[PDB]
Amino acid sequence: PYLARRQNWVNQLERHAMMQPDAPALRFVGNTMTWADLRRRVAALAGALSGRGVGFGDRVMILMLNRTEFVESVLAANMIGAIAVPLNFRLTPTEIAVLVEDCVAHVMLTEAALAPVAIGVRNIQPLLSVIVVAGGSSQDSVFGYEDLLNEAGDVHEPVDIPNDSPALIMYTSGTTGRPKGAVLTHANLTGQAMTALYTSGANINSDVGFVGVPLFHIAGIGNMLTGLLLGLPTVIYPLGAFDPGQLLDVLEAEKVTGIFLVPAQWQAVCTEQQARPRDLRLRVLSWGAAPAPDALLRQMSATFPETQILAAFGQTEMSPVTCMLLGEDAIAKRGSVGRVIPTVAARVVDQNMNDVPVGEVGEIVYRAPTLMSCYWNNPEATAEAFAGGWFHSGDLVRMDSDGYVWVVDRKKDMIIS
Amino acid sequence: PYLARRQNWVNQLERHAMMQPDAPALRFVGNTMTWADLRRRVAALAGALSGRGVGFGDRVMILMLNRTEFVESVLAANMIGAIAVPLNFRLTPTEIAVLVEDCVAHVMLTEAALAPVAIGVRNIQPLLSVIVVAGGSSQDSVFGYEDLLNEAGDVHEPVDIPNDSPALIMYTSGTTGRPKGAVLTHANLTGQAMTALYTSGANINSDVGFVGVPLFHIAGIGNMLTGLLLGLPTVIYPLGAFDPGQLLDVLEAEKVTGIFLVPAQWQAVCTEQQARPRDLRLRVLSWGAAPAPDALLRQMSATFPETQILAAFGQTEMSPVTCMLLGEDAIAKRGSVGRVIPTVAARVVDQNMNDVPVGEVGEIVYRAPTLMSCYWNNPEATAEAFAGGWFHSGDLVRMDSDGYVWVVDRKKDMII
Repeated sequence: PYLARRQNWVNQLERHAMMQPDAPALRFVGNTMTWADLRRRVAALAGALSGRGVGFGDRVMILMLNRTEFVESVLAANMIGAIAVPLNFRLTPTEIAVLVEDCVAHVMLTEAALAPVAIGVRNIQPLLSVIVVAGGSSQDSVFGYEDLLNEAGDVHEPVDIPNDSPALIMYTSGTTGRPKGAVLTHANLTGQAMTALYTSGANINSDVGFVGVPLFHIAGIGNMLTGLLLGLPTVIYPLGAFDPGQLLDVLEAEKVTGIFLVPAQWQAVCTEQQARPRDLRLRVLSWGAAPAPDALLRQMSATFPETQILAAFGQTEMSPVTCMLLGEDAIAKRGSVGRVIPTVAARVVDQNMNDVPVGEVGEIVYRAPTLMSCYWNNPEATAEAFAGGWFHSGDLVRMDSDGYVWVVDRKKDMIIS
Repeated sequence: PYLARRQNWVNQLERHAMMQPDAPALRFVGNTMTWADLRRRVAALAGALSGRGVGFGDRVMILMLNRTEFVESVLAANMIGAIAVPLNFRLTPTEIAVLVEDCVAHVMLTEAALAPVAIGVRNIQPLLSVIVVAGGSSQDSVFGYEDLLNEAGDVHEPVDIPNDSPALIMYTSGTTGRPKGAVLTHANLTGQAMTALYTSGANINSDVGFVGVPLFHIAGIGNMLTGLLLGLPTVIYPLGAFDPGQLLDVLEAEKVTGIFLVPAQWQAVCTEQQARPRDLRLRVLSWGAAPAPDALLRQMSATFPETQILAAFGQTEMSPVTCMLLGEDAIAKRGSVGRVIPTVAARVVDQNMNDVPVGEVGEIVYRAPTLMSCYWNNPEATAEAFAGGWFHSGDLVRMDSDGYVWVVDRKKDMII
């Protein structure tokens, strides 16, 4: 459990397996995985990895779509002190091979659909030695996922994990030269879960989480923070074509209490819900990653009364959520990204790292415990990212008298592109 | 700035003074103290403190009533890395002198009211080399609080405070024999603030905190965690005669969103609020420290609709909140103290540290990061409280199949 005064989602998993063994932990395509089941599988994967040389600090690649084995893989790697490296599954074998060489990883946890990709990564980069395939069997110099769990299993020796220990390397999609992997400690992740707690809120007895974005993305991995900390079920939604009717059917059946959607998706869901309503238990609606028309925000409020509407901003692989826009201000301060959250310090600076007058445009820079530790094995990029003692977001913003942040940048047209 | 990835309320104070300097931090008898004002004063008291020879790890005792100078003192001591020791003001000078001997403290920050008591403690224990009084000038044997703030040192140079640094020493009211001072790190307080976040929730735009219980008590200083962390104002209510109409008037004017009250106090408030309603913005109602009859919870729900009703249990000087009873379960599980919170592991054991069968009575034992580090300079009692690898609360409980905790006890007679 919470022994040695540590706080991380591996200790959280143990506490939940002890206190509520048969409680729902993950829901995937209609099947429930309890905390006792998740802990048993994670410990079995951690024992199979530990028996193959994976030790404290080693890097474990993950190349999976949205499925339970993803969460099992992150937790199993962290359980033995290893660093999980989630991968964009749309990357080519060459692009993945470049990442393998950057963090020097010897193990990749993938699934059957992406098995030919991991095979190609090994042929390019022989550093990749152990490929485990979820849903596949042990064949072709590859280990079956279920085959490794059914081995000795739970041979995990209890590992002391300091909170400042690296838990994830989130490589940025910005391929502007040498790759940049943001290192996120458990303390980082805990503090980001805290931001979710004083914005979205929590109900210990009734909440049900939902992750419908890719789990390899920081937004997806972030929607697991609440469920793993508070011991609440999380619905993992398969990635596929967007379907408002099916999504609402699933939200109705799973009794989901909070979901994130982009504004275009919200418009599709609201028109479907206003036409054929589902008995939903939604408590909080989240939007972002696109501007929301004022008519849409009011349609959401009308389609879903008695629900709070939030919009987070600033989270990337390197940065946490930095600004929050609560539905009370989405109309008074429309077009804004909110105010800087109370666990983050921010300045609006110019090219010489000097503060601009209030209301003037500059780059927003951050100081917070929830910032990334560094870029993995890249002191030069890390020094540039933290130039002057503040993290550089690269966003031109403008802070007004009330503390609200307006992000200024030229809009994008999809027809031209 | 948030310094070197450190989480503590001194760094949050610095953060709030930079990002929202004119925002309200504390409210006390109609006076607004902004985050900038609180930073300026706390930094002045810390600069005054470090000048008197107090440094990292030293103990600064606080003997004050409910007052802005209480919070200023805690933050100022922690700002230089010192450890604050809030004192029960109802103690006698002899009893306080025993605590000055256990933690070996040389500075006591008090107020003009309790200043005669602080003098009596120095007469018994000459180790009280410095006594600073809030609300009084600089006498011959006492320093003035507002006079020491005029010579602001600006906390000298910035002090790096590890998250595992001791921040408070909370002595137990029990004190059956040798006194026990529970050491609480900043990580401890951070985790306890997290529990408040996922039970009471938070609105970082409109929430207004409230503390009416004594600030020296863990339940008092704990209600400060949310306001200092989230940058939200906290109303400090003076101690005195209970007046439900006066309290409701202040809750109406200050726009308080959450308050804790004892069931007997809720009964008076509900009768007053139903009789002469106020324009309240209450969002969360907390009760505890006494049983609540079935009718009172229904009245609280009817008097204050659209509000959540919560009851915590387990928080002592050594332990954090361990159980929560939400409003839906308060009647379905009458008399229960709730279920164990998700960030706390708990077992029910016998004298041999062996689990009892579910539903049977045993001592509840805890494992959590938010537990006390140790008893100050008392390794014997610390090992006794953590015997067998779990913290011993002393409470005998049972746990039913649904996980709800029932504390067994014996009701205290008022006439005897």
